[PDB]
Amino acid sequence: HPETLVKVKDAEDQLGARVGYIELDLNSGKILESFRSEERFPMMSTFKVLLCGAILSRIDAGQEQLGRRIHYSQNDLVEYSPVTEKHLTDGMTVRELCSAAITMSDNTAANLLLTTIGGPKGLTAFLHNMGDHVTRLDRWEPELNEAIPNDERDTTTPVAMATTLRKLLTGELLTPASRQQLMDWMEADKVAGPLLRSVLPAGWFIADKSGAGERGSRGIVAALGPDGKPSRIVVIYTTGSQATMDELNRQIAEIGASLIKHW
Repeated sequence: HPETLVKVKDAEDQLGARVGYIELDLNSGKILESFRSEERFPMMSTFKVLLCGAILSRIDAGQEQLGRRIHYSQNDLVEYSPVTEKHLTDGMTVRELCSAAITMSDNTAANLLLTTIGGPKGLTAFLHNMGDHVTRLDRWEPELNEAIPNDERDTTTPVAMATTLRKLLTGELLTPASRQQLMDWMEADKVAGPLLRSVLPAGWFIADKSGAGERGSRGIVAALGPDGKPSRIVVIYTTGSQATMDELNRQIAEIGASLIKHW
């Protein structure tokens, strides 16, 4: 609805920073609304959804198993590894690592998963193969959150992310089992409290992943809908703002509140 686009521009202007928005029909793939949906933005932690999509894809093809255990050391640990720092001795399974990466945004977990598919370039290669020639990852956690102006590295567009995400949750991309798992992981997101979740009415379904980064970078990808079923995908990114984290959260939550209000 046009009134949501008004609030999107409001967030842009107030934030003093590019905001990127798209809303996509989960059923048809039809673009419902958009604003800067073809401009590149830092993917932030939102890339971890795509990462685990690639991983579930290797499982489907019998080149990986959900239950495979991986061991690592202290030296692999990077900033913000709430789950992985608690398993240096026992290791974690690929399932536990995707759960850590998606539901807890665990950084070292994301890196361990990435090593399995051949690094950032391997996730980029995977994405190419599934028909996304726009989204790219180039660096590892935490460096991929840097958001250097004009730097295309580690970016996607709202349209690319939305359509790739829609392809992973409802397409020929993954087996139904793998789709449901990715969805279930996103539904179990624990670290997007302040965003879309803050304004979501009781009874509504949400499966999401948020990110933050340097230079005021902030974003969220979500499958959401009323009556306990997702019917839409929403992608929001912003980069460049010098507003507070609270203000960034708030602007995104207000965009959510408009999209809910004008559903």
